[PDB]
Amino acid sequence: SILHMPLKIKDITIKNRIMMSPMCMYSASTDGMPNDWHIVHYATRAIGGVGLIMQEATAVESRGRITDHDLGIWNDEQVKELKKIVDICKANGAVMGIQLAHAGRKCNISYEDVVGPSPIKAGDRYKLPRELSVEEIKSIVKAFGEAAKRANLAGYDVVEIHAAHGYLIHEFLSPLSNKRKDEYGNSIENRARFLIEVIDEVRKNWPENKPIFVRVSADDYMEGGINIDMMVEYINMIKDKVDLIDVSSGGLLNVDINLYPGYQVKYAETIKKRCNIKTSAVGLITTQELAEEILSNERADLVALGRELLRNPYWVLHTYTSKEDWPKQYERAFK
Amino acid sequence: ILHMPLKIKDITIKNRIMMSPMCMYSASTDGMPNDWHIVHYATRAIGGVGLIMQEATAVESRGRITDHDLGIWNDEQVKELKKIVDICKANGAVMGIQLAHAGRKCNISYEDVVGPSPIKAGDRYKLPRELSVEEIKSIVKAFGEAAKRANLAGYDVVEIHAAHGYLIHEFLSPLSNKRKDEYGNSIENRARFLIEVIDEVRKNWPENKPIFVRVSADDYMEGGINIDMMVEYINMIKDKVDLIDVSSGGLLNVDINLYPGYQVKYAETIKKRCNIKTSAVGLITTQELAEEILSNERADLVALGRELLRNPYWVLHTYTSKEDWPKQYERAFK
Amino acid sequence: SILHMPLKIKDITIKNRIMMSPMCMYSASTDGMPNDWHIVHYATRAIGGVGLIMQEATAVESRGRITDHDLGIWNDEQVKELKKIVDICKANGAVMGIQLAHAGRKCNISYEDVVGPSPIKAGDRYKLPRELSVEEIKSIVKAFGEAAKRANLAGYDVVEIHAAHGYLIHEFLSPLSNKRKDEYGNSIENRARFLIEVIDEVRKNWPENKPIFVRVSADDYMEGGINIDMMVEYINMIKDKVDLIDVSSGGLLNVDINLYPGYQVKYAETIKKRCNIKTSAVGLITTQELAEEILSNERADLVALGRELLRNPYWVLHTYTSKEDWPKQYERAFK
Amino acid sequence: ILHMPLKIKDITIKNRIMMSPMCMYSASTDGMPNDWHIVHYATRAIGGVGLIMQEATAVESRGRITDHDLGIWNDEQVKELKKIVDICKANGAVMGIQLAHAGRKCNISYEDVVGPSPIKAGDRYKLPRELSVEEIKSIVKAFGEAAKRANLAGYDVVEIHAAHGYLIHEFLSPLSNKRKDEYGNSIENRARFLIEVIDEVRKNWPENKPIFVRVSADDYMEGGINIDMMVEYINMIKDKVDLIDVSSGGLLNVDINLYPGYQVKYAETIKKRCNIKTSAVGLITTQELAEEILSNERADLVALGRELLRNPYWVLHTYTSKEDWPKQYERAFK
Ligand SMILES: Cc1cc2nc3c(=O)[nH]c(=O)nc-3n(C[C@H](O)[C@H](O)[C@H](O)COP(=O)(O)O)c2cc1C
Ligand SMILES: Cc1cc2nc3c(=O)[nH]c(=O)nc-3n(C[C@H](O)[C@H](O)[C@H](O)COP(=O)(O)O)c2cc1C
Ligand SMILES: Cc1cc2nc3c(=O)[nH]c(=O)nc-3n(C[C@H](O)[C@H](O)[C@H](O)COP(=O)(O)O)c2cc1C
Ligand SMILES: Cc1cc2nc3c(=O)[nH]c(=O)nc-3n(C[C@H](O)[C@H](O)[C@H](O)COP(=O)(O)O)c2cc1C
Repeated sequence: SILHMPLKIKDITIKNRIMMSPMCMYSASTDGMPNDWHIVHYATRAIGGVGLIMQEATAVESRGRITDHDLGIWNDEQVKELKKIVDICKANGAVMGIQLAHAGRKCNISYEDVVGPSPIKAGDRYKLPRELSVEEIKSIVKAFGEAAKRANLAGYDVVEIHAAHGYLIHEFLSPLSNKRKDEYGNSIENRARFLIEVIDEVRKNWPENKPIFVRVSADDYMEGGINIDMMVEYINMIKDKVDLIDVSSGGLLNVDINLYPGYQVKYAETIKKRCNIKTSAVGLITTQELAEEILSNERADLVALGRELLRNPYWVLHTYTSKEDWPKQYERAFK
Repeated sequence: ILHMPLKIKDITIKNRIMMSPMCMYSASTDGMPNDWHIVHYATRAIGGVGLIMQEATAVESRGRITDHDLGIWNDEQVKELKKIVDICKANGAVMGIQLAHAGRKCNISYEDVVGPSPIKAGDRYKLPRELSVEEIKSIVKAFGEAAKRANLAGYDVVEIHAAHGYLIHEFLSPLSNKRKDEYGNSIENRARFLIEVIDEVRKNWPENKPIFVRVSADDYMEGGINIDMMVEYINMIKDKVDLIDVSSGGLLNVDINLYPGYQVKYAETIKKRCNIKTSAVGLITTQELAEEILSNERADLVALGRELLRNPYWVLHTYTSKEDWPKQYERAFK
Repeated sequence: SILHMPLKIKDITIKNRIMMSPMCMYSASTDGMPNDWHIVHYATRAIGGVGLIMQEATAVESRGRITDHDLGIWNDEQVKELKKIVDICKANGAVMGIQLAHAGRKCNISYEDVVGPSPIKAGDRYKLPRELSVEEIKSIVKAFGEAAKRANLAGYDVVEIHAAHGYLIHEFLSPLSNKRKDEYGNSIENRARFLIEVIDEVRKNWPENKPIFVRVSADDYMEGGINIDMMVEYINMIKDKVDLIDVSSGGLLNVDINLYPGYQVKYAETIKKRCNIKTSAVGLITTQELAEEILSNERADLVALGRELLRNPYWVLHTYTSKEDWPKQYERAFK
Repeated sequence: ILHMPLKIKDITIKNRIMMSPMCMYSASTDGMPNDWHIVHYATRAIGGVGLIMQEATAVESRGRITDHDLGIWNDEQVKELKKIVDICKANGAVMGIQLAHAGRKCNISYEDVVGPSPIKAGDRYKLPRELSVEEIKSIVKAFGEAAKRANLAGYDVVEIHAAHGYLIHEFLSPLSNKRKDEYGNSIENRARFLIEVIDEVRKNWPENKPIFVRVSADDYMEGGINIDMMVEYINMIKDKVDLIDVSSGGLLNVDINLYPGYQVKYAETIKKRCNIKTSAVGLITTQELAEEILSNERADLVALGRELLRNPYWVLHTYTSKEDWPKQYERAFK
């Protein structure tokens, strides 16, 4: 299958075109530490043949968590435990990525110091974020840098910056959530400033021969918000510094979105073609047939699976046509 | 979108699935259908297909591919073809007919094999006799007569077969059309035969019933049809027809990279650049891919060929309530 | 597959071990005539590779219909129409069977002459049946004989006598519905008398070289009714005169039955072994896997599929391992 | 019945699916498990398996099949095996261990290979030393010590591997047991080793935890074990053990007709003739067949081997509500 073709990014070779999409498991301690549940969860998909396993949103600071059972990477105790996930996944043949995250105004922890670019709620049930000063923005940029340094020490192959799903970076990017009148707002180049700064600081702390991905929401589905043309502008500002755009949509504010298989694929194809950068497609993809169409029609370079890999962790194994492709221990099960 | 109706002129198709035309090579040498064809098509109507497109049906006996093809070249064929129409409509499908002429790909040894230019389609083929302008006009008349017969048989939709290397395709492609008269040697002249066929069909087909055209959007060869050229042709005809059934290949032997949805980009390009309805076909087998194609607006209909041969009740399996099933089979709903 | 092995019964060779279980389509005229709907319905499963197609319950008298949209074979005019179904199925490679039926007290037609062995309703919604006289029983016996003569003229390969599902013959067989004190009731030999007479009359009118099947209900699931021991006794009385027992259960009176895949298979195996007769198994079998287990473990000689063949008419084709096994017209579709 | 609990002594299995024991050939030469085993078994616990039976675990180093097998012949292996037990129980499964001794089928060329009679398992195998009565006593002791260790590790169920051509099966079969002492000749004598092992395991295994025994109910060879012989053996042990895990073959190479449920008739026969619980195994892959076996009362448990290797969440796929899934995966219910 075309799904089985390796993809080389910098010095990292992904053995096939399937990525496990980052999915929060809400299973960490309030200290943000992974446990044996995480280790088995990720190892299972590495055994299952996934080319690139993207770890769930991992907070760069405690107020950057979505919930108080999220993983974090703000200290060295977390690194020692995250290293266990990395080691077992790579031992079992996967490339290991980490999604560095900051929930911003969508932090749902009742007692946290919730922050954002502008004092506007994400929805009725959320807290009003306090407006970051330029000095505080600098400190969060530094936090993404330190997190990337820690991720390198844990042994991750790939780092992904979470700039999507209505979280902190997305809030700076959208005119609907960013009403600032300083150097971080108004003009498109100013709205991009925080993302650009984060990518720059991550590069200072991440080996030049390892890939950097960025996950984006390519559409807010609202007048005045991000749309595909606006996202193309942003990607053109950063594409010389990053390796692949992980293409998603939505999340800034509640909107009724038409859901169907491949509902985000046109965004992935548009970014790939107009920006000439690698992309990954994600969103209600469950069949080998659709994954093959996406890759063969050059709509994306990687196909990411989320919920399908929750219920069907050996999905990739099922696609193999020879028993020699299976884990040696399971080759008697090839059918 | 899969279960959403599509109205085209006065005809409403109840869902977006079309049974792609597929030759069954089961007729007599007289081109008459039999019980085999009746059951074959009825089965997919029972299976819930929205639009059943009958296999290539020859407008002249020399326009057959084989001597077991269906024909509509004479009035005697109408009463037999009517049996197919009646049973499919009774069982809930819209019925279409693909009007066809095999041209230089006619594989009947004893027939009068014709084409635009005296060039073989391949080694095993007969050299075609080069058509005169008078003979071209006779073939155009034959398409018109076929459309009149189709209307009398009760078909809802007529598709002109302009693809797969057969007669009309042969006029369209520079690789097979070396004519230097009004039917060759410029893009407008190469489209002339198709345009004249469409015009004559329109004179013999009710204005409130749709006309589809199936095209090959790529010859996969330097010098031949490519997507840009097909866009030019579709722009010439789009005010006179209702939907472009998008396919590819057939003119000359070529290697083509095959994968699910390998002709879908052609269907999307035509739909967008020409602002016309299109149908997509080729190695689509899953509800998932069909839904993505329709919902990302890459086509207006999804055609299934081989999947409906092996899995005739494919549409029924997509329904979420027993009330959508044939009443007789209600107790089998999952 | 073992499913693919032929079975010869008398002069008739069934090409595989799959039977389409008889299923009423309630699509006939009030005159009991089939139409194009029946012809397509049965031909589809012949095209689908079914070895033996058993036509739905076909009434031997108009008062023996379940509904007034049932097929009939009570007059010579029905023959030439039924012959259309026979001819198309055989042309497409199937052996064609007909189930000769008489609804007895379960006749649901309000205006019909509803008859039974004893004046006891099948349930609250049914008509009180008229108690048959010995002379009337003789006429119904004659009707089955005339039906078998008609079936032979239509060209059916196999006749099945419907002695199950709470209908007329079953009513004579069960002590719960047969309270007669004449030669047709009040001992096991007397309760079998009607079935035996029907079989003898059918044989008088059915060529010796064509099989006779009998469908039975092997359990009433009620104290005092038929159970497997009683059915073994009945089959022992008829085994020298019939070729295969099509094994079912229930139908006499409303009862809660525990339903699951193969819930009637034990009865088919028990009759097969205890009576040394061929049997067919039916009931909630949908997978090639279960069908193969049944045949390979010698629990039955034929596997009957009902509802599965309604939803999945080409089930048998899907089991084939080669394109040349498929109808020639569909060979390009082999996957 | 599939989702119905089964209580055996004080142990409640939440459903009727057992992961059949399957060697992974991934341990150290010291018989130690590693993170590979922990993930392997944990995955099927997450997958909803009721009873996970750990692969053949050797009660002596010379009782391994290969030098990458798990061992339980020393106290140091206990702490490591406990990691498997703990994670499987935490994730909702009952944990079993198959206690094993390969006998003449030990495939370690340098090991002290032993059997009841000096006869090779095949040309590639080492000639086994014929066990003395005193050495037999010591192996019985080794099974007892293994069970004590298993209890310490926290296993819920112990299974004695008396099948597949290994040590106990070798005593059981006239084809492999040519002894003329108290452990050979008569049926009672051939059963003596198995009976002594069971007694010793019970001395070392809490009275409120169950003991299973896996058997080969047929050698498929004249003069070997057949179902009638196995029924007599089971009748000898049924008052001491809780369930018979029914398999076949393994003593010598033989051709066996393979199909779904090919060992199910052995399971049913033992269950009916001996009035003991049984488990069925062998080419069962569908929910449909598993349900038929359980509901027709042919066995009490259904064991899946190769199906759980390729499809570890098989049980989850049988659930009808999202609440039956691990909380973390609820959004993936379909
Ligand atoms: C339980 C769950 C947790 C998720 N957590 C994350 C996350 O940590 N980061 C992220 O970028 N997206 C997250 N998402 C979104 C998925 O990565 C994915 O983009 C989305 O579910 C669409 O793909 P799918 O249809 O294959 O599941 C999550 C989705 C689910 C269902
Ligand atoms: C047996 C067979 C007969 C065909 N006959 C026709 C035909 O009469 N007219 C036509 O336009 N295409 C014909 N084709 C092409 C199909 O309509 C269809 O476009 C092609 O098979 C790709 O779709 P699929 O992958 O769903 O089968 C035929 C294909 C097959 C396999
Ligand atoms: C619509 C329908 C009609 C039926 N008609 C008959 C019938 O005419 N004669 C008969 O013996 N059983 C009849 N039955 C029962 C089936 O033949 C079959 O025995 C039963 O449905 C169990 O098999 P299945 O689970 O494969 O459907 C009918 C069942 C259905 C669902
Ligand atoms: C890789 C592999 C390892 C096995 N190891 C064992 C074992 O340790 N103990 C045992 O009793 N059977 C063993 N067997 C047999 C299985 O437990 C099971 O009985 C057999 O594979 C048939 O069931 P299945 O068709 O569900 O796999 C093994 C089978 C395989 C394929």
